[PDB]
Amino acid sequence: GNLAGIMHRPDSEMAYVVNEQTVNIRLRTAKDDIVSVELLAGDPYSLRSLPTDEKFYQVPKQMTKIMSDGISDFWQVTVTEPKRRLAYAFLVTDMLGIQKIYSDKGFFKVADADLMDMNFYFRMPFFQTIDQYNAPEWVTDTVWYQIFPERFANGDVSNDPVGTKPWDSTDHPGREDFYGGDLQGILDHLDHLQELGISGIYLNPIFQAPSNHKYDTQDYMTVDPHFGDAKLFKQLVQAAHERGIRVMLDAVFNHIGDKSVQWQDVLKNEQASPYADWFHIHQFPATYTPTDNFEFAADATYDTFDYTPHMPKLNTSNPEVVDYLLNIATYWVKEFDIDAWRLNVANEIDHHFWRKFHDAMMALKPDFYILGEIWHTSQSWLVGDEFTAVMNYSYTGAILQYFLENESADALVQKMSHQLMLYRDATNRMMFNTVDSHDTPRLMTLAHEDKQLAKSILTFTFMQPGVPSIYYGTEYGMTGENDPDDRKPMVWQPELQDHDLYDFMQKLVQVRRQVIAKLSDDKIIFDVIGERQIRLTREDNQTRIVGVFNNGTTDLTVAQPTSILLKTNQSETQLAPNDFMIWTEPVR
Amino acid sequence: GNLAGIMHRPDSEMAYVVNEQTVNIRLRTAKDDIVSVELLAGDPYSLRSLPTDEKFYQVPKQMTKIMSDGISDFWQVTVTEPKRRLAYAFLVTDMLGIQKIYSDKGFFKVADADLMDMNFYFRMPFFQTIDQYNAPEWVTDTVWYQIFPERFANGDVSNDPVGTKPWDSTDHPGREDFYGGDLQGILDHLDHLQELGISGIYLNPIFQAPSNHKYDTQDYMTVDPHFGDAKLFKQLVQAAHERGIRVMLDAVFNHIGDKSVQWQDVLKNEQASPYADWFHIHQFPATYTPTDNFEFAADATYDTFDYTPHMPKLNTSNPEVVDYLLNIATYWVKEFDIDAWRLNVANEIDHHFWRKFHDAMMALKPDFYILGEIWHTSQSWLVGDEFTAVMNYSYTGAILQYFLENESADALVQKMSHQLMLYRDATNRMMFNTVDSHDTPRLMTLAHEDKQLAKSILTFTFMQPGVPSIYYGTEYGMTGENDPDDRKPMVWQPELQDHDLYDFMQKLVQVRRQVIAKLSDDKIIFDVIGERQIRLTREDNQTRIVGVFNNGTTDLTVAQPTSILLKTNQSETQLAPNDFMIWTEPVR
Ligand SMILES: OC[C@H]1O[C@H](O[C@H]2[C@H](O)[C@@H](O)[C@@H](O)O[C@@H]2CO)[C@H](O)[C@@H](O)[C@@H]1O
Ligand SMILES: OC[C@H]1O[C@H](O[C@H]2[C@H](O)[C@@H](O)[C@@H](O)O[C@@H]2CO)[C@H](O)[C@@H](O)[C@@H]1O
Ligand SMILES: [Ca+2]
Ligand SMILES: [Ca+2]
Repeated sequence: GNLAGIMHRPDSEMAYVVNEQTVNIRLRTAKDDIVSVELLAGDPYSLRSLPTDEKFYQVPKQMTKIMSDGISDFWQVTVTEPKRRLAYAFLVTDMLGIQKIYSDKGFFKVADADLMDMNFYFRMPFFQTIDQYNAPEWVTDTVWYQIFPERFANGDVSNDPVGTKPWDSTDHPGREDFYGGDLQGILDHLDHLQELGISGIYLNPIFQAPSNHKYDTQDYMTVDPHFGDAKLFKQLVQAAHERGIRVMLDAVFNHIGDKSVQWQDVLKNEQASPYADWFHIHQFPATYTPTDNFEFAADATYDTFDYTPHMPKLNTSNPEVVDYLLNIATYWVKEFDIDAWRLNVANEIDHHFWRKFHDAMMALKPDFYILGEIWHTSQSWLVGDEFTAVMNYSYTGAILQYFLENESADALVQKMSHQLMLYRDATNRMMFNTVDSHDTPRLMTLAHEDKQLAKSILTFTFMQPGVPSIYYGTEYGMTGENDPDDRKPMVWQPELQDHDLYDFMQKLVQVRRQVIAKLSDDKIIFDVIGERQIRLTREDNQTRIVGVFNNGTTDLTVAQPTSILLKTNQSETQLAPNDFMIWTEPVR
Repeated sequence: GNLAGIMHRPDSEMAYVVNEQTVNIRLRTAKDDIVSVELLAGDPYSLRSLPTDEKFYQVPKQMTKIMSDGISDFWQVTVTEPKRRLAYAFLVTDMLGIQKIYSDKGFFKVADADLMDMNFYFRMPFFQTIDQYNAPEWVTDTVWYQIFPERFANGDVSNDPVGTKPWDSTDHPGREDFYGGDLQGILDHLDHLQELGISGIYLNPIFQAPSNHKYDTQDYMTVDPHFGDAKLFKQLVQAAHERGIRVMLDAVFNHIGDKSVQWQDVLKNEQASPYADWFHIHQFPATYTPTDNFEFAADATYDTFDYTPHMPKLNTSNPEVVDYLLNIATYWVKEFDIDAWRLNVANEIDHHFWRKFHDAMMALKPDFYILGEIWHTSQSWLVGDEFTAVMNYSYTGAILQYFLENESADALVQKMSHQLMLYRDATNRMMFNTVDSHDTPRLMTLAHEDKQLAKSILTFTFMQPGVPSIYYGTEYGMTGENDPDDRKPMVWQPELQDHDLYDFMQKLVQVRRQVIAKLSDDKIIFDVIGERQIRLTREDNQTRIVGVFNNGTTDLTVAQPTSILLKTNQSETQLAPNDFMIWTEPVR
């Protein structure tokens, strides 16, 4: 009995409200150390207040071992209680047959447990739906497409910045290059987006900013003049909505650009500036020593994003900053009807501000989607009062490491199970899955131009619980290393486009939207069936979707499925190295 | 290497902000499984952005094993970072000499760790003081006195309820008895309170309510007429403040009494009532089947506290209820200058309301003290955005179980260490310690009238990090079983008072306020020196307070201290069973 490996944290992802009378409860144990876990649960007041001789601890509820991360096992159970008050404890039995009760009071023999004392148990005191996590349903049926607007399509040469280069997808872009992409180009290629089958557009920042990336905001209340104007953006949003495509914008609230009005005021008036307290200035005047790298300063007298002097950090604890940012976030939603906000460097802004932001957005749109850009563990931002989800960088990163390196299938399945057990079930369905972006090398480059490997990575990711996204140009096999090489002008020429990959992407998106998205309360199972061989199963009460991935150096034979949805090998039974097959079957 | 017993939860009690540039970080391991833990910590951006060859992971920080609960060991370290951004990982070495790195990515050999990737580490993204827990300093120097107003002192026979019984401390009170205690009696005995040395008064509810306990509120905006009026309560608060005594009131917001205006409106107008949505009514009309027990109904059509039909539960998610309760809480503080709120059944009210309540109170008084009445684990209410502390029922309950039963000293020390490791350090100093109350048997009754045992329990509790409280009459040795027997009229007669215990209580309070309260950032150590023998040490840089408690069946000899503060045996070296000795010594 590895008692040190057993843990339950109440009022957490291990004990949360699903609906008015229902809760989900989890227990962590040491891997393969516990053979069974039962839950003793009921109304805490029923023990001594009800005249009945029956007590809730006399009818245990069996828990199911749902996941394992190589170190711990994870058990779960769902409990319904009409009184909406729950006290609970765990009955754990290990390999040697040693059984103990685990409660808020610790570990006991069942004979020594004070089961009649309501304060012996862990507690969910009252099922508070106002405190619970809620997931917007529409996100479940979405496949996103990420657009870096400067490089997607130039629909208007008239607004091009000075020195705009000729549109060349084969170019290796420089850090300060401009190609002239704008909102009119996105409006022009909405038909390509709809033919691909995507139902959501994620835009990198489009607010006035001097750079090609626009993360150094100059004015949050105005669309960049090179990109277009307010009327054109409203037209774009309405056309997207007409095509059944939702819109998500990028909010850069952790820092502002140095060319912004507030910062220039700070540079002119120093401490006498009204915006001095909008920033984190250690010493006046706000200064820094320039270096050869434009994005690096070693001795700035003010806090900044990374070590770049051009992005002074905003003081989100200042009430004036709070009001300003909330007004911006409310303005874009209320005036242009956007569907989601993507929060840049969301982890470096305080929870207090995010709580206010969540309240404002939900007061505007109850089904709003708040996505946080965080690379590490975000349990504190996904309780239900702040973000809906975060970018699932660790999940897709583990997937990429498995497919590109020679790691065992067990390692990948353990990493994915750890990730899933970090959060609530619905939160897991809201996580944002992308294999590359404007900050990482392109998938085709990562796969060393191995198309089959890229198809396998994309299919494996699209089968995951989170919502998938396609970085612009992935559907045509665009290559590139890290930024700025991952921001090449979009390949609009047919001679340079991979049409086979585009056809495959259309089929993959169709499988995601017509099959995996229509599963009802599906369960996910990871099975390691051999060295670098994985069987993924998503299963609801009526239908089951199975995908087998052969990433070994040998052929793999499977029983012939009756209805194959997607496969790369011509055979219906044999899988060569890097092949995969997806099929569907009724539950029996 | 028991890897399953090792856990760090970021942005928790295991990783929190102490001040603008300082954080505390904890690690849990399996007991006696890990021989050492180092912390690798630094600015996450410094790894690849600074041109230096020096990296923060090359200079580890040693962690100290601070606590152990019999199952796990708890290590802690304090880290200062001028950039106010922290990435960190743990270097753990077990009994066999196996060393591994533990990060947000899992467990690795140091050779296989991607130490140059900032996303490999756990993260405190930016030190947010607006999100941090703050403890009001004055609480550290307080010793509370809890008054059940109906039974403390009758200062006015004119306001006595009908059928008020003659004041008799030897009576066994009935559930619906009245003795006539009021606010004028508290005003009359403030001198007794000041002579005892207490600096805080905790009052049970004084708002208009029909019962002797007043937890079935009729009107929150008015002092009960039997108790007094607004002018008398203002006089009481100002006299207490004049004597250096703070005032804490009892807020019963989870439920309202059935004689209240809102409930009577619901009983008259049913669903047409404007207050229908202020409650949790499952079926109209709101009804129940009466039983022989006035406080029990098996089939009420509305949610209530416990199973009593007279306390319908308030719907704290309704904005009108939120506004009403916030107005009440603001009114008593702003108009009468009370110093603290004690929140009745605080766990059954949602976090959203408590966040609003905290914000309102702190906007009124930055040093306000919010105490939650919760019997189980309250990690979710003590993050710093809701309560300051909770009633420390589990801690004092473990102490009582040790002193009254024959449990080993190891068990008590493990329970106390588990409790301390559940929360932040400052939170531990804010917890409210009382050995009995109006809901539990009196200490003298629990000790079977063994005065020495009661003195030992009280001294041991007063040496703990939390703030101590004295239930009225404890200083005179009042007896009684559970409520209503624990609510006997206060013993004002000298022939029935234990003067020896009163003298001892004065000395104990003086030791707490003049010595233990003046320790600066003191450290607490539990040492088991023998079967049922405990050495408690509180130690700052300059002074150290030691207390030895002999709870065995044999004599214990100690070296003669130079400055004894408190002892029960006449010898300065020998401790007989149930004896204890407290002394002080300089740190060397
Ligand atoms: O000038 C620094 C940096 O700014 C942008 O980087 C973004 C990044 O793209 C976002 O995903 C997030 O991590 O915040 C960063 C700062 O806002 C540019 O994209 C990048 O090229 C540039 O170096
Ligand atoms: O009528 C039920 C009950 O009401 C009060 O109990 C309080 C208790 O004293 C508080 O500490 C807290 O737990 O909430 C309870 C309900 O407000 C009376 O004190 C008790 O005698 C009575 O039975
Ligand atoms: Ca253009
Ligand atoms: Ca009276």
